[PDB]
Amino acid sequence: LSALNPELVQAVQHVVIGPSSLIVHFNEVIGRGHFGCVYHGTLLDNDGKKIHCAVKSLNRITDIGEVSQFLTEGIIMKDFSHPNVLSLLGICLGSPLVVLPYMKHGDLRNFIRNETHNPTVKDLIGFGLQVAKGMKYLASKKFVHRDLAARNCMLDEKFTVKVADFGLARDMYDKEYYSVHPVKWMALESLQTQKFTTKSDVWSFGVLLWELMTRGAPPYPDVNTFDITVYLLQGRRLLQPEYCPDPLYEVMLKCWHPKAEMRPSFSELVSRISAIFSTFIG
Ligand SMILES: COc1ccc2[nH]ncc2c1
Repeated sequence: LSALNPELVQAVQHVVIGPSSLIVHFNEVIGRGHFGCVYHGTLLDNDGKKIHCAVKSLNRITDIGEVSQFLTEGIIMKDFSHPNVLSLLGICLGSPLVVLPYMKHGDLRNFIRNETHNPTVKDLIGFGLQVAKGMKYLASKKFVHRDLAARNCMLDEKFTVKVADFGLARDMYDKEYYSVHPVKWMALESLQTQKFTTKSDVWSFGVLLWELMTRGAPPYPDVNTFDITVYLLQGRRLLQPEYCPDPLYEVMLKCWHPKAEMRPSFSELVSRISAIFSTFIG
């Protein structure tokens, strides 16, 4: 730690959580290991209010050059705050820690697949609108997500949807095994060139909307990941879900236009989806 550059240490101070402000419960994981080494924790704010948090231990960080790049990503991500985007509460410098808000209802895909939960069509469209608002915020900061899908959004105690799996919250599903070891959400040009843009996140958002309206059905279940490019080049697309309003399906189809410039912006998506949501009684 003494080997850290002083001007970088000064710059990261506003992101750094002192060890006396955080109680990490390394004896209890969140989501029974289905998110890697993410632990329950308690963060104390300046007023002494207890904040339930999710603590990720970054064990892949060894050298001081990796620590320094981690400090920078902490600095950049601390400026990303929106009601529909998972915020960074801070970082702690054992392995460096990432401190995130605790999400009571886990990932959005599991939530909508859960037989015990009964979201209405209106609630589902509401989740999509919240995702569009979070992406509208990321796009406005020129941040390209690259892995937008229902499994990568979370729900808090108030059922507020948060776009996750980016910045320091990335590799959300990276699990470590003892002996073992997103093409169906990707825009056609991303499958062809391996390049990602905000217009390719729009494509992914269209797929996420389809997941919401089918209550978490897997897209293209009968198509091999290799065969997806040819399938899309033939002009085939995901079909309209049973309980999906026609104007909402039109919005999905616009997201999958082969010309990236022809797809709506997240701003237009927020506009169009908010108008659709407002037609519903609740
Ligand atoms: C970065 O991975 C996670 C995983 C589960 C989580 N629950 N609440 C926050 C949170 C973050």
